[PDB]
Amino acid sequence: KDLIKDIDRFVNGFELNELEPKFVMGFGGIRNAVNQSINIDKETNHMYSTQSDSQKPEGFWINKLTPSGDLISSMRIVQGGHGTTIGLERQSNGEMKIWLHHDGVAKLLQVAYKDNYVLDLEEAKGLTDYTPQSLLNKHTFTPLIDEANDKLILRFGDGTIQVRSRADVKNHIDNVEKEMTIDNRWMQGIAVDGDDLYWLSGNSSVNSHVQIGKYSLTTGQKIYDYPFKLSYQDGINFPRDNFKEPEGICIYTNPKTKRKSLLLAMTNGGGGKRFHNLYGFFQLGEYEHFEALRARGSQNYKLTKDDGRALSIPDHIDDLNDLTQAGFYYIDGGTAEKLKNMPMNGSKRIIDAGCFINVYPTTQTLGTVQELTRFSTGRKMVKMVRGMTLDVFTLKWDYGLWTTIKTDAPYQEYLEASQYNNWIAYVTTAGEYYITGNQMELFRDAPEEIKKVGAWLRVSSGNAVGEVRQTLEANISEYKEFFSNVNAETKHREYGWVAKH
Amino acid sequence: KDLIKDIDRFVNGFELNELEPKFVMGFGGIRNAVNQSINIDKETNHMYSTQSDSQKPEGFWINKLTPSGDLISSMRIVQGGHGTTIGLERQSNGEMKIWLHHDGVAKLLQVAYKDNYVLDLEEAKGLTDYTPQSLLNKHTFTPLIDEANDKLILRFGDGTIQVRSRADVKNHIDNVEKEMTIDNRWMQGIAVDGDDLYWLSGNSSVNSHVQIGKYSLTTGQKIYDYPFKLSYQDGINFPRDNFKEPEGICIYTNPKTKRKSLLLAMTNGGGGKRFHNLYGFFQLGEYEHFEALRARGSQNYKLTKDDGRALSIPDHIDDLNDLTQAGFYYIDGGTAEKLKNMPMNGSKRIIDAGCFINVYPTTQTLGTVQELTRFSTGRKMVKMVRGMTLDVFTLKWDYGLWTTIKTDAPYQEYLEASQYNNWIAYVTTAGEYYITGNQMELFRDAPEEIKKVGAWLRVSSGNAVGEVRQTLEANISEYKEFFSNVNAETKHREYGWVAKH
Amino acid sequence: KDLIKDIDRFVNGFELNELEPKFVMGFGGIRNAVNQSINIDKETNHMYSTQSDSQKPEGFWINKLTPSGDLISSMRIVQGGHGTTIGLERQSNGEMKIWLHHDGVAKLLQVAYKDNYVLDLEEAKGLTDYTPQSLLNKHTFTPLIDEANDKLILRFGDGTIQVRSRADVKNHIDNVEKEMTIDNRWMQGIAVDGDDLYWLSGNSSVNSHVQIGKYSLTTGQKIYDYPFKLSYQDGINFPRDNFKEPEGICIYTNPKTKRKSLLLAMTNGGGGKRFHNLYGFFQLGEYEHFEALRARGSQNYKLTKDDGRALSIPDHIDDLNDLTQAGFYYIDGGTAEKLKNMPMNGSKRIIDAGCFINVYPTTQTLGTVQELTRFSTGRKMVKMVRGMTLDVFTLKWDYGLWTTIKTDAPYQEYLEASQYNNWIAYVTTAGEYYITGNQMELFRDAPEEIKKVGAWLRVSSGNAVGEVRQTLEANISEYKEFFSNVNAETKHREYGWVAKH
Repeated sequence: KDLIKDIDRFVNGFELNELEPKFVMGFGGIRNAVNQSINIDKETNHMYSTQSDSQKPEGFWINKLTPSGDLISSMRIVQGGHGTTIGLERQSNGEMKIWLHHDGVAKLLQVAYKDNYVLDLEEAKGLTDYTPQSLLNKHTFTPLIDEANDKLILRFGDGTIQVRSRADVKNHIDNVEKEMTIDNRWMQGIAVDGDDLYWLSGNSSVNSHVQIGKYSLTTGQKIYDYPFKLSYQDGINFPRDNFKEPEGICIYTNPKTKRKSLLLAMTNGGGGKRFHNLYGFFQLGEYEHFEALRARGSQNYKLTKDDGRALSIPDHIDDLNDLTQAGFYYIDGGTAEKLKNMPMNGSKRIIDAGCFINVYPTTQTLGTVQELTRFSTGRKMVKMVRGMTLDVFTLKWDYGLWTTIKTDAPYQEYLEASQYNNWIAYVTTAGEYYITGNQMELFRDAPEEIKKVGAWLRVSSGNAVGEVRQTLEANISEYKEFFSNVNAETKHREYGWVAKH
Repeated sequence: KDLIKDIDRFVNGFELNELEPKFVMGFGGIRNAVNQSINIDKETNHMYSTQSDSQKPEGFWINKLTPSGDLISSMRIVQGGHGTTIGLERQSNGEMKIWLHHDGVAKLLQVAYKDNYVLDLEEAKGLTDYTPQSLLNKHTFTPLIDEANDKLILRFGDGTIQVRSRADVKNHIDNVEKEMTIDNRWMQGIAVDGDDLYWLSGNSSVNSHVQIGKYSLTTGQKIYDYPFKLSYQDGINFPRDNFKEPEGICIYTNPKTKRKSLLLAMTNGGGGKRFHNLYGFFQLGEYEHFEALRARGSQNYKLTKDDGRALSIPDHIDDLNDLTQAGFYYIDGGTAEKLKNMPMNGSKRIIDAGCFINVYPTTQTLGTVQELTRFSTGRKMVKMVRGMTLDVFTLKWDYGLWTTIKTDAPYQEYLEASQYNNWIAYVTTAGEYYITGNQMELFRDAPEEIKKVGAWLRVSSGNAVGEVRQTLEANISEYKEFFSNVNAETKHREYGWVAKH
Repeated sequence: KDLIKDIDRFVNGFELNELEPKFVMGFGGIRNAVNQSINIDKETNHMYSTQSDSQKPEGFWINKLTPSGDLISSMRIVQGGHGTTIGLERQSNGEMKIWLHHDGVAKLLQVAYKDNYVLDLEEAKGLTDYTPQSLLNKHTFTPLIDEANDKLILRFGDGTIQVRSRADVKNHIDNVEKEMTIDNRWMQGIAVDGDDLYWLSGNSSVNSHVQIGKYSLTTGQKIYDYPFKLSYQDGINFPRDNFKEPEGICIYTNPKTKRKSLLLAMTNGGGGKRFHNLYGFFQLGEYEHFEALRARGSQNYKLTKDDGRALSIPDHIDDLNDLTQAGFYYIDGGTAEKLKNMPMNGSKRIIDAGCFINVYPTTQTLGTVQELTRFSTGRKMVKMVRGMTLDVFTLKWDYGLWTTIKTDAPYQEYLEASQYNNWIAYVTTAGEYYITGNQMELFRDAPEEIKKVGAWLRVSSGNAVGEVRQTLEANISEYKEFFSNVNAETKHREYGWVAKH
């Protein structure tokens, strides 16, 4: 007897104060401001939210969102009021209509939603009024809808709840089917599911607990108050910037399983940095409905380690040519010293330290780019990129030449003659380097005129025959500059240094 | 009596038309083309798909995939046909064999899977034939496997379904154990689980509903047709580029829980942009098996806000030195004006607008790079990077010098003399700037020869003693260029401007 | 009778060897080393791990982690020993205390956790000793806590398990409530839940199976051994770099649902590349508790396709101005040829190949940057960026000018005169190009002095009046260089080429 009454409660129960709140997904909105309301369109899985527009007579935005919380479009109700609650009613032709109270014209409206559209005041005046006959000159309410029973509920400032038939209001029929009274801490959201009414309250402080009160529309009295703690960025009651404001609730009934969820919108983050997170209370198995919706819009390919560390290259990779899989990698100096096919300037390995390797998300045919960033703190950071493509018939790779992204720091890119076999001609990678007087003496192809003094070395891009022009500018108080062409591959110098001075 | 028959159905039922389809994960494939089939290797959690090769006599690719849908390797069956279905049979030594019909040689084959391998026609001719004796000169079928019962099923073009024992076919035994007939809308997939046969149909149009027909192998007749709608990128029946083609099904039996799932492959996206998404119908609790597999391969560290906005820096961060946590951030102009340790050119804050801050996914020892991008629309975008490392013994950070990534726009990088205390020597960050005639008059260290005319200022990289060379090129119709070295830190000028003309 | 005993087992059972291990999330740690232990703080959802410090007398780190595995802070116990197990005890004021055995001072300690703090030896000597009276000169144990029953358990090297009351130890009361003996393969973790004791074993090899032994504290004997296989990066027993070491276990009791989970920490990856992954065994419905915690810290906005391919632009996008949604995109050469508002140098489309398009994660007001990377393998890669902002009142976009990131390769950026209507003045984008002798003859505004010979073309940044200076350096063995200003927009040349030689 009892074991079944326990299993049925756990499997089929939907008593709010017995359910655990769980994070569902984040969601957006056009405004850099807190959220206000949240609603689900059960026929599409679209989400709709409202936000203030922050204007002299307050208006609000309506945001149309993907099932994963991304912004599709927004609609502004100029001087429409706070937009505390709205009601969704999808029409037969697939167009969405929004039940809202336009405070500017003092009318209950059923507006057609339009993508990235501004509903100015002059248009709102010409729209059809659906305000009930008994509610003229009494415009202190906002509407919401009970989808399961097709009810249009009106919430009044003084705390009056009016349950009406949506079809009745659409047909200009004034009939109040149910009326109850709701009553430091003020209203943050309201949702109605049949006989059950839910009342969200709590302020943004970390010290203010979030609470949902459950009421019965037949009895008219409170069943219970349900305080609860949510897990934020850093855990329970540790939200980013110590801000956690409740911003609306809605009941969702799964069209297929007919089982229920109560969704809760929270805004976290500090001033000018607000972002919105959806939480929920679920019957057994219903969290998966929204997890799948989140997963569809999530990043499902791993770009970094789960703790924010860059990926490490597999142990079996001993050749940069084989690191063709997209991701953000890092290799330490030891690995950079041994990997095959690293960028060279003759005998010198250009990347002579640890290195970030950004392998681009690939083309549709698995082509990609390797972007290397030499990781040092005492020298400039070198950035180089090369591309590569895969032949889908031979399954062999073709690797392109290296492009250098120009970088410079207030410290020298020092050239040690011995590392280049004492050949300036080895340096054919574009960029600016410095040769000290001591090293100039050791370079075999240094210009005699400045054999014992330092100079900046500048290397140009290639010409049509694969040659690059090297320029030496003497680091002295008089103008002395030389140039000479070098073949980038063979390092053969075309002619001796030519003086410009 | 009834409450238990309801709980048991919900907990232990696996009736297809009572189950909700849920997105599972995306998955890849070597070809830039639609998917064709999908199968699970229960002993490894590997997935296998097939794709056309798009060649004159059609061949197909076999893709070996990770449990999270990433591509491990592929195998091409040159002129093997469409590859509509295949059968997986993992051998004892851990090698995978693929049951497939090679249309080019007109033989049912059991081929060893090889990574990134091309099975050309000459090799396929020397492979062992497993075509049943009664099926020679009748090669209009493809094979599939029922893992739970070790059956090898053959699907014929005319709609004949032949259920055979896999071991029998391997032993060259011709015995048809069961045969039934399946019968605008054509076949997109077939899966067999014991007595239950599933038949997938539907075309790529948004107006064509996806449907799975359930049949009984003992009765031979249809039990029911099950049409359903899937939730795509933007919700129910809103797939990217209005393309949603069904591309195969398979039944999965959990080796541990022995509970079942029916997985469904869809291809979305437009021409040349196809991508594949896995959906599923699950017994209670079985979705978690595949969610964990997706999660293992997903990006589990937050790089951006959930709606695509960049991260905001925490309110407690008032110093760039403290923003060492990986992620893609943005700070507005106000924050950029106040943050400590922002890049300077003397008294001038280089980033004089909003700024993107890319904090690299870190090294294994939590070293990282901060890449700043000044966000403007009327001026060029400045990009600068610096590195930093953490001492694991003292838990103190060491910050490196700033590297400038060279950027230029068809508009000037304007120098206002007052912002640099009227010292050109303050500008020691490498790059090109412009000084108007009016501002040259206000700079104290301007060259007298061009005191009243504008000029481009070019600042080089450092030399060995921390000095940088400034170059001024007069913006006039005659050649006038000067240079002078400046110490990057102290802004001390080594000597007066030296004319090159 | 039996159908209920089956449902109750499946719904309410927590028998370890009947549960499936599932990946939960990855987690970090300050050290580049394997993990050692894992524990949950049920009052915050924080996680705590330990790692060796790899020093001459071994110490260990304590890592405080977010519910999604990110590193909050770490605390080093200098010469504290191996840190094999620890016990969490959260105090009333919200501060965390750690039960640990400090091998350096040979004392059982209850240390206050401090963020990024080094507990040196001199401080550890002045801390209060909680070692039981009967355990002096017998310091071969580490502590752990059974949260549900407030027990402090001591594990000894010889295999002795001592169950004590935590409050007793805090009050310096020496009372052993339960003692049992546990007994190639050694201990990797231990967790106690009431009467149940769990013993983790197995080494890092792929050929060494992970195993948890379940014991009863009342009987003192083993109930059963439970070997199991985990799914790693590439599937079951396919971990990265063939390394899979078990690194601790803990029992978690959900404070709300009172249902249980057994969590297991694994370290994967090769030497110097270790990373940690959390697995778990769950009662029905309890996996969702940790999935929501992972999801809160995951990347929930899609930057790439699920297989690592870059995003494709929607078919309805025929204008770069409309690609304002964040993400990493790629367009092929055909699409780059047709898209409106691509970068131009007069009549020439600069991006004359496939192109990666990085649309930055947006500002709080949906401003973003488009970073283009021309994808070629035989030519240099061009990188250009522009910004754009959205007017929240008009919902119209403002697009900024293009910035060029300087790039160069050892091959030429070839200029074909016909593509620029035979006007060098068309090339106003900053950078270095090459004009062959043949093409110089075809350019109408080439300098006569070098009409028949090649030259590098260098284009500067703009000045105050929107003009850019073009420089031509003759590719000959004698010094010949010219300059001339051109208006970037109208391509009007201000004056003829001015010789520097």
